[PDB]
Amino acid sequence: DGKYAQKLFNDLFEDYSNALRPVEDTDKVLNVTLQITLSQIKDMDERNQILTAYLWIRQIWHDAYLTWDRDQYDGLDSIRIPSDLVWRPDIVLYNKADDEEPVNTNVVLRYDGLITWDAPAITKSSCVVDVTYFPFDNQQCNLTFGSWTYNGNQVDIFNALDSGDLSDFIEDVEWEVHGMPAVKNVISYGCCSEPYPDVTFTLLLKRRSHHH
Ligand SMILES: *[C@@H]1O[C@H](CO)[C@@H](O)[C@H](O)[C@H]1NC(C)=O
Ligand SMILES: *[C@@H]1O[C@H](CO)[C@@H](O)[C@H](O)[C@H]1NC(C)=O
Repeated sequence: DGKYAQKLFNDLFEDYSNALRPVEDTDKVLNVTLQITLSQIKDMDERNQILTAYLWIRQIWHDAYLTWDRDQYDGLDSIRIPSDLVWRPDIVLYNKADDEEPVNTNVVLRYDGLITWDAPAITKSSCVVDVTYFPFDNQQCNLTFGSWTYNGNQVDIFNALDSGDLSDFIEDVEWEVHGMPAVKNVISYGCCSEPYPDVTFTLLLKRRSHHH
């Protein structure tokens, strides 16, 4: 009984471009919320001052062109669609230190155009040491995310949460996570430029104690 999911798919995509920002009117902004879930601290390189982190990135937004009437599809109200088929906001890690592989994913598309996209990621980024605050062996590792393609009048980005999600991550032997607070920064240039937003997570690491 996937008959309806196929009908929907064929219907949604008869005339649909994954290159067109999916708003009904071009001067409307499209908002995206971002949540970062830390999965593991793969490597803290103190020689290069580079953090390698494994994350889950969750992006949520509305697509104006991918809606449908549940009644016309035997109640079907959600479908999983390869992510390459839909327009995406092109949110990437701005402060990559890296070179810098792909891994394919699906989005969940709800009948009201709401797209939820969970995708794994590996980030390499530079960190700054601090030995001012206890235990005097710490790292401040910023991760800054933003659209590579769109300015803030086109795509505006927001934190879903006050901080990165640290509920479940593999945990590193040398470094403890002290926090990962999130902020949003919007920069505009000179008197009159378009805005350029990002969200930044500051992962605060402190050297693990092995004493007591
Ligand atoms: C985008 O985000 C803000 C929510 O804080 C809201 O004011 C605005 O209405 C939203 N616009 C659209 C088109 O969703
Ligand atoms: C890290 O990001 C936060 C929030 O944007 C910022 O306040 C802080 O200056 C950044 N740290 C460095 C070393 O750039």
